[PDB]
Amino acid sequence: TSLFEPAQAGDIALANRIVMAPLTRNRSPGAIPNNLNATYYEQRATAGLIVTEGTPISQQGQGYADVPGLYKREAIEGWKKITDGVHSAGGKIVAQIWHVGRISHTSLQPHGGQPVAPSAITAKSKTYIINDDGTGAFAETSEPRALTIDDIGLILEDYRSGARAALEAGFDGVEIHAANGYLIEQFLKSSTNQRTDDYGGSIENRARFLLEVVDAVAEEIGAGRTGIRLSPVTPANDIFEADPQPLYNYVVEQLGKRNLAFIHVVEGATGGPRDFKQGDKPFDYASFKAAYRNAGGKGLWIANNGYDRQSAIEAVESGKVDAVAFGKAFIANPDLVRRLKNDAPLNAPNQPTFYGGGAEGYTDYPALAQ
Ligand SMILES: Cc1cc2nc3c(=O)[nH]c(=O)nc-3n(C[C@H](O)[C@H](O)[C@H](O)COP(=O)(O)O)c2cc1C
Ligand SMILES: O=Cc1ccc(O)cc1
Repeated sequence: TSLFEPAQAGDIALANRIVMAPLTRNRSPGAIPNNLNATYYEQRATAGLIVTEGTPISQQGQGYADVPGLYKREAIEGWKKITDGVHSAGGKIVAQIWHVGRISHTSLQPHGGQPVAPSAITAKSKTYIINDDGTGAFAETSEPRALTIDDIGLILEDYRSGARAALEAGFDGVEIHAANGYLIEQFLKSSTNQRTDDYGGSIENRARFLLEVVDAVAEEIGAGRTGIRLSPVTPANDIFEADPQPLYNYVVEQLGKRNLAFIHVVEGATGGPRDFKQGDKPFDYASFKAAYRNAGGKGLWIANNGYDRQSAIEAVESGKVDAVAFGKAFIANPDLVRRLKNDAPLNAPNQPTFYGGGAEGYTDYPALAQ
């Protein structure tokens, strides 16, 4: 199996196994994708699969400024232009449906309310907010409110609508964002979940919310078009779990029963060391993937974090992974696939232009000279 050869992820056919990782860019003010966003995605449409930046299912689920959502009619219309452009270049694309949970700020919340979370525990994290004078800034996340079961019922509805919106927007499917210390992970991990109801305590209970979201999304659009991103040991957004193995093995066992399109795994600290660990024992990725496969899981296995060309080729050849997702490399390289194919040099990413702004450091990264 080669990195550059076609794959299948549920009902979604991919021209190759080079994937564009989801990348929050904060360039859709008013939660609506614009013409510049459409250009940015079109440039990268040679990717076998594009996973969009995080796109929240609600304003409640928004944690960062100028992030395109799926809850406005105008946003749906804006995404349709993005998906039409990607498809015209023969690409494929899935929306990363998002809910940030406690990673948010009152200024972004409806009614300036408290961000929502399974337990009222404030993250020591930061979000990207825009001042009235336009300047972007990083600010401490706000105090969260503990969700009730009714709140949870409402969020589940927002997922159904979100998924429905993505289909209406012309997306090939969705990736459920269950990674990087956001809402779903907040339920999953012990440092964020101190609930005493059916959503707290045991592994089964902590995974309950994740599985409801998956079942809700898949019911709406098809299991064959539903994927999910996981990050077993990431320290992103002040989150921690002492026993990731039993928890995460149990999760993929359940996902293995659900005929999903893909499992997308952040290996290690998100944007950090691949060999990061939480708790006493190092995470066992082979045992993890085995739990998925052994439960019957046929989803395409997409791995991410700190991969380069050679390691990506070897990862796929060995059969450890089915496909590789690149984040920063795809920021810097619209034509990343061609460059990898021909082993051409790669542009360096400009970290100061990751978030907010305009075309600079977004749509002005050069393609190869041809
Ligand atoms: C600017 C930037 C924005 C990101 N936004 C998201 C996001 O919205 N959702 C997500 O799941 N991961 C996001 N990530 C994480 C990446 O998808 C990926 O996990 C990380 O960049 C490590 O991959 P890499 O070594 O290929 O760059 C973001 C990373 C960067 C650098
Ligand atoms: O802005 C960085 C970022 C990283 C991971 C996510 O899941 C979302 C945003």
